[PDB]
Amino acid sequence: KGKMAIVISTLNNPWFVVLAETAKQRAEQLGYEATIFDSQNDTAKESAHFDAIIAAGYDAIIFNPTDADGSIANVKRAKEAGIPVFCVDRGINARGLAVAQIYSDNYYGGVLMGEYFVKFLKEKYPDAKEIPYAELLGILSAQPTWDRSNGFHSVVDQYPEFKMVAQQSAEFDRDTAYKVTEQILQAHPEIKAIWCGNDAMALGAMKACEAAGRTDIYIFGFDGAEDVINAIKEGKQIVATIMQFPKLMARLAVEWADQYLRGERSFPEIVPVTVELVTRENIDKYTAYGRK
Ligand SMILES: O[C@@H]1[C@H](O)[C@H](O)CO[C@H]1O
Repeated sequence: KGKMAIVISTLNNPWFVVLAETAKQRAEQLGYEATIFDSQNDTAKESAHFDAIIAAGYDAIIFNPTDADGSIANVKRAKEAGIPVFCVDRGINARGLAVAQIYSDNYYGGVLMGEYFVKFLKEKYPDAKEIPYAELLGILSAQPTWDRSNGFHSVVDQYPEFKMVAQQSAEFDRDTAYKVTEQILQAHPEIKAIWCGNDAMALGAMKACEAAGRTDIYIFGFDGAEDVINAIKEGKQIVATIMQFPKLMARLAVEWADQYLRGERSFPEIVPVTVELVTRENIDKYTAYGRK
């Protein structure tokens, strides 16, 4: 057997709880001990985890980086120590240092949502000369933040009726998104929609919109997390999200670490995992964190 370290960006995100626990469970099912290390969105805490993990002689690391550039020195240190690293959900801007990186096709998720954003909103406001909107960005040091925003804009920018009047990071965080949205609503009451880089931000934005009596603002998220599935299902003002498949990601990452540890050496360096569009029209095909 042996032991696997599961190092996660933060556990203050329902989606990362699922990702981390699927990995831990899969490691255990394959006969490893496994420990989850919560970095709390802090690259310094992540580095302390990597020190401790190296000292404890862990056999493999399942890694979700706080910073696509800054987390590289942690990976390098594990590698020097002979500990293979498998990235899950976020990648690093390197190569060779991770055996494999498995994460979603986040650009394509952005494109899927940009399309539905345009479609849903032109349908609600066919004659409007401007449809003003706001974007909540994820954590700026996370690859998915930009992949999703870039992909979204690749579509929505082609439709100049849509005017992005505010753009700000809410750190992939619900309470942060609440405060940020509360400030955005004061400064730009004309917005008719909010596109958010993850579901936690969608939920914070919704709470803020509801508090101001602004239940007319259509909110668009990303992840397929429990309370966003629920919101969409209950007919609330979050009308869509992009389903990711953390259970698949986590499972592959652990299985490959096991396979690596008995000599398997051909894994691809980058594996994109597909995503799907969730709407009011198809919500019944989905549950929290996956299909059914
Ligand atoms: O893919 C994940 C999820 O969107 C999470 O909610 C924030 O971190 C991203 O890397």
